[PDB]
Amino acid sequence: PQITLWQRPLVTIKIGGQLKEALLDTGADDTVLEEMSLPGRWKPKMIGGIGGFIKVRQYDQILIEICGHKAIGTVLVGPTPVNIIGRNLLTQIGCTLNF
Amino acid sequence: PQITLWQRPLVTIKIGGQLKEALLDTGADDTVLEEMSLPGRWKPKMIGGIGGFIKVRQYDQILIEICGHKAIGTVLVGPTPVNIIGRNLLTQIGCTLNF
Ligand SMILES: COc1ccc(S(=O)(=O)N(CC(C)C)C[C@@H](O)[C@H](Cc2ccc(F)cc2)NC(=O)O[C@H]2CCO[C@H]3OCC[C@H]32)cc1
Repeated sequence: PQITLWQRPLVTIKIGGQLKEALLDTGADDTVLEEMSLPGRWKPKMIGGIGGFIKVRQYDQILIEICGHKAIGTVLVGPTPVNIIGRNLLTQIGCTLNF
Repeated sequence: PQITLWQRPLVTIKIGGQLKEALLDTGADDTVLEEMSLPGRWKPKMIGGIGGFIKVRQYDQILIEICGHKAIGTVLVGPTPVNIIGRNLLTQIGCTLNF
């Protein structure tokens, strides 16, 4: 699909058997999801944004279906205010910016 | 231009007579620039991101040339770690997401 930006670019994702809404975020290097139950091992990490830093759990090789496109990669889980699909996954679904 | 997302989508902007680099950020509602000297009057504001909130100065009706495209609108100035072009200006230069 082609998505204009008059509204937030939200998509429906399926991850860990659950359905969520997430922002397609070209400004985010990594993918960061609100607290949720994800299976398996993880490593603690700290990531920085506009207001400071948050502690997240880093999960590798996680499968996500983003608007019907499958991708596998790192997903950070923690106290983000919004679910964010970052560039590590946007590249896998072939997402580009155009103007 | 079409921009893929294997690297940060940075562009050159001209604002208030100065040249800067800024991130095209579909995840950002508003445009937020690192501390810089802008001429006009302003209004204090607070904005929230992944790690909390920052205090910014709001400047309205600011002209920005973004990769050679002109736009006029609200620019926030304050302690953001990176210059962000948000959707309020991305729409004016016709920027879209495609996958
Ligand atoms: C290494 O991996 C990372 C992955 C993500 C982030 S990051 O902090 O999330 N960030 C990076 C920016 C600062 C370069 C992505 C950005 O898109 C963010 C995404 C987001 C959206 C909504 C939120 F509530 C919180 C975060 N935008 C945002 O801070 O927005 C503020 C200001 C603009 O205007 C408004 O827009 C919405 C809120 C206001 C860092 C590292």
